[PDB]
Amino acid sequence: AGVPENTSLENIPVIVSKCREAFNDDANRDLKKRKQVLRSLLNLVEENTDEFCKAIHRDRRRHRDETVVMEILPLRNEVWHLIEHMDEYVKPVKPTMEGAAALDDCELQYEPLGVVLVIGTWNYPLLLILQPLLGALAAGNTAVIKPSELAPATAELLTKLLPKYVSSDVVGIVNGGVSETTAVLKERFDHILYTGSARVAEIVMAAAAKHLTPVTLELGGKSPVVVDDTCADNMKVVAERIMWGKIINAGQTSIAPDYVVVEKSMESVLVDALAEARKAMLGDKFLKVLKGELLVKQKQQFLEESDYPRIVNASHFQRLMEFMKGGKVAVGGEADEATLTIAPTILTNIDPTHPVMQEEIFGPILPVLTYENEKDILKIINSREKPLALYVFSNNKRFIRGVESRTSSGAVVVNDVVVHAGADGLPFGGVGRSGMGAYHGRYSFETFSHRRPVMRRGFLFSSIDTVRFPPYTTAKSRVLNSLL
Amino acid sequence: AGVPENTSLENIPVIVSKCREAFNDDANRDLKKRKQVLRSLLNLVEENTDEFCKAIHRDRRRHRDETVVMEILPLRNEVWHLIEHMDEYVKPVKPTMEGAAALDDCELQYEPLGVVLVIGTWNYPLLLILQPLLGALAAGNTAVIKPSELAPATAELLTKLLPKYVSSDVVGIVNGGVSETTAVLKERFDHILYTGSARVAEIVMAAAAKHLTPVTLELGGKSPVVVDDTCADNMKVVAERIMWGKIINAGQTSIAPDYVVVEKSMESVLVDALAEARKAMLGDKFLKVLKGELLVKQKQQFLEESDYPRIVNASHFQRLMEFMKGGKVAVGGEADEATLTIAPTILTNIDPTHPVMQEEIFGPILPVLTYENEKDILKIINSREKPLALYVFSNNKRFIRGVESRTSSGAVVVNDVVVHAGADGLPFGGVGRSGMGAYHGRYSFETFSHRRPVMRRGFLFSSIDTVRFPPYTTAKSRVLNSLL
Ligand SMILES: NC(=O)c1ccc[n+]([C@@H]2O[C@H](COP(=O)([O-])OP(=O)(O)OC[C@H]3O[C@@H](n4cnc5c(N)ncnc54)[C@H](O)[C@@H]3O)[C@@H](O)[C@H]2O)c1
Ligand SMILES: NC(=O)c1ccc[n+]([C@@H]2O[C@H](COP(=O)([O-])OP(=O)(O)OC[C@H]3O[C@@H](n4cnc5c(N)ncnc54)[C@H](O)[C@@H]3O)[C@@H](O)[C@H]2O)c1
Ligand SMILES: O=Cc1ccc(Oc2ccc3c(c2)COB3O)cc1
Ligand SMILES: O=Cc1ccc(Oc2ccc3c(c2)COB3O)cc1
Repeated sequence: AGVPENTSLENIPVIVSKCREAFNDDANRDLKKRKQVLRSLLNLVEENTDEFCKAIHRDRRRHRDETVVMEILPLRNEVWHLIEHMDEYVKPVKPTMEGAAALDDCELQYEPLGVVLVIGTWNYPLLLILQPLLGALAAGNTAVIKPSELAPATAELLTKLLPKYVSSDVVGIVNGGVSETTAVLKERFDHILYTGSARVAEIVMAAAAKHLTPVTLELGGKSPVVVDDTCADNMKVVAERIMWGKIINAGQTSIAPDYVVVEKSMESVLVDALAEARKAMLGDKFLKVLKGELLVKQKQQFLEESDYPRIVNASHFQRLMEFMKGGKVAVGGEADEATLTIAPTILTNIDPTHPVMQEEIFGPILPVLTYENEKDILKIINSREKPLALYVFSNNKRFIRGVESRTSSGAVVVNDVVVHAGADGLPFGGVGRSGMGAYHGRYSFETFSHRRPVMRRGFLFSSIDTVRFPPYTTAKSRVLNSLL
Repeated sequence: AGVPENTSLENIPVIVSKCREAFNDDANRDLKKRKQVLRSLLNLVEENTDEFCKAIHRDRRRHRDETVVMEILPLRNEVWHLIEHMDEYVKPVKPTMEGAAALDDCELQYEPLGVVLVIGTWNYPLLLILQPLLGALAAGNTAVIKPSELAPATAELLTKLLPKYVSSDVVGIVNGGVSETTAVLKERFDHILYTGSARVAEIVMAAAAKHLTPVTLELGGKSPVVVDDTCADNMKVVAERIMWGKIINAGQTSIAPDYVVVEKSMESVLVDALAEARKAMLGDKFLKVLKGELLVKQKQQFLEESDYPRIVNASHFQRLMEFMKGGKVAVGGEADEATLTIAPTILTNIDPTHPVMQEEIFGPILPVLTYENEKDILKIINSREKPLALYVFSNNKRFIRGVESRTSSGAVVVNDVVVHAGADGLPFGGVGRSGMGAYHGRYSFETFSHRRPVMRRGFLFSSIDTVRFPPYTTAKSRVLNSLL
């Protein structure tokens, strides 16, 4: 118990070769079949919500309610959306035609691609393996899924339960870390969706080139939060939204607030408002125990039993504790090694060249930098990689529009964080080293489909026949010259 | 004269670094600037149409009227379309929202990506270097272009003329073959558009992974033509369209008729109709000379002065002459080595395992296979790579729809060939080993742009705040349970 079986290398081609045949044999082509399968994955989630929450707790130490909001309900809404709008999404589109081809009958049809690979990640292990899967299967593909090994209990359970609802020839499973994942990537797929680090994204895309496979890459970077000096009266909402977005999963969220850029005059009030938000959300007893101002008979036991989630492993814990040395610990600072607990920490007087402000934090550390004018914002943000998310807290329509226009990022949100990702009708995806492609809803269906142009002509005379057919007469030249 | 100067490896980073700065300095951001630049490229083409036709003749031995129809006028129409619809295309789109986020203000903005690399190919050297370029610049990118070295005169002239209209810091030039092109691909770009072979596409995409650069890959394969037994009365139109599509560029066109699949009873009538179409288009004197039934004082001279185009080099000539040994020469067969002339040839009694029916022909050889029923069509077509183009000649609504549904290809055309590629309002691109991504018009602008979601919220209470913020109370659990 605890982990899934590492898939044998001999079986990895067998698993992909079976899904190939399935796709080829029309296993998931017809709309009746796609809806059954999308319904069976709704049952998987709805009937075992309890067990999944318990599994995701053992891996992440997330609370059931945190998990319900962040994973369970977004996956229910995705299944609902895709069944409701499938008949809309399959149907051909009449493009607007211009010039000669406007006399013809033209059409954009959507057709499946074939076998899709989903490679997943540990921080939201169900959501980030199944939400891609729903989209692939909604578009008439068959699929192979590779769960993160850094959430073994969630990989174990899903491996246990998924084949009771959906057959392995329709949705295949491969478990393991680097070796098992390198073997699968040697196999031919028609689209790969990958979530993870840019470093590993380069190796996937290198694998994808072997077979010319289109990739959708869901990556990270340092999502900035810009706070201006028009939010004074709302500072408690600004603080609670930014602190919520960081507290969730102990910061280990790709769209979380990575650092803040605050207008020089609003620094003190934001920081203090973040500290009160923090205290409200983590609760008094918890922070006293972590700090050591209150003793408990079984300290390790108590932290493992808390509402606050853990860091994934010892290496990322230590990395995050060394980032504290890149500034002044204004708020927080508290950690415990044996339960991989690091409470949210706000750092001031940042050396902007320190690793904490060069690499993605992906943890509870939140640096706070200031800006006197808009151009100091732009040299901070645009000197770095294009981030997955950009956040602006402001009531000024000029200041918001000016920051949008002058920066590039996966998404912008004005006056909140994170929630755009759950929003029905927006694509979710990066740009530059935050990624390429997008998915969710219509955009997963569009991503996992080939848009196929179809032109219908008759056998009768039309404009084009005056100039196309050789021989190239002098009369044909004088007609074409007259156009130029 | 003849060729451009091979770009020095020391200058290749300098050239890309200059376009980077340009993009970064807003060289092509504002709409006034993009339209000037698109107008200056209209002037480039319009004012030097003559010289380009002469250059493209020396490389391809294509007639000025062939070139005007296939390259000059499609590039004029593209410039036209992009200036006319730019103000449409820049504008944000209001996606349809559902659930919670429908209370907010949501938006899809389009923003430039940065520096775009266009790698070109020899067979339509101007069209397939500039049409990508127009789309990149219409989307607010700056650009680097790499002309095929297998059309040196067209590369020379464009290198001569392009910087007189548009500055090198806005549109950079790199000339050379394998070495120069490997050096450029070591540099960072924000999108690559490549036209060429799937073999070399894999090496480009491998380069693109180094920097996580999104690729649009414009490739080939064997575009089938399916002829049924409902076209008897129209056989002269069917034959002249298929023979036109092959005659152009001596077959060296990625969307040309590669082979035919004819219903068993219509074989003789199609083949003979293709032979009469061939004779009509290439003219009697030409074919007699080529065959040797009519002599001329300077044979080599006469063929170099003809309207029929040449094979790119000796290697592809010999390859195409060995394909004649994969069947019976029903129509044609005639060749001359010193002018790299191979007249269109129809082969019957094909060994379907012979290289002529395994690899892309890209030449004047046209195999003809038969089918008794629809499933014989499907095992021919679907046993091979997904092709760029699929063509169906038919008047039966059931037979057409059945072939569309059961095959995958870059585009379908019913009752013609090639022209879909010039059609305003369809995307042009492949699928599988015919390619990924699409361009032309709106679709080039969409390809060379990041679609950026933007969510705007207010600071007041809303649906989401009932469940998101910790601490995780029992009252918060009972609210979330009631939803499940
Ligand atoms: N935008 C999103 O949807 C999203 C969501 C979650 C996380 N992320 C990003 O993920 C990033 C990194 O998380 P991580 O570093 O724990 O990811 P990771 O290292 O766990 O990688 C993810 C997947 O890649 C596989 N992998 C690891 N090394 C490999 C190799 N050498 N070859 C092949 N496969 C390999 C793993 O098995 C795993 O399934 C974060 O920085 C975050 O920003 C993005
Ligand atoms: N769909 C389309 O738009 C389209 C249009 C024209 C041609 N094509 C296809 O492209 C192919 C054209 O033939 P081709 O094979 O002569 O193209 P090609 O081999 O000349 O490749 C195109 C470009 O790649 C470069 N190149 C060649 N080898 C390289 C290497 N090792 N590293 C880096 N760069 C390299 C060349 O300099 C050239 O500019 C055909 O198969 C045809 O079907 C497709
Ligand atoms: O790390 C990346 C990531 C991406 C998407 C996530 O899914 C959410 C779905 C719905 C909602 C939220 C989040 C927050 O509020 B929602 O309504 C969570 C994490
Ligand atoms: O081999 C690949 C390829 C790709 C695109 C081509 O450009 C065309 C543009 C416009 C038109 C056509 C063709 C035919 O009629 B048109 O008006 C030609 C060849």
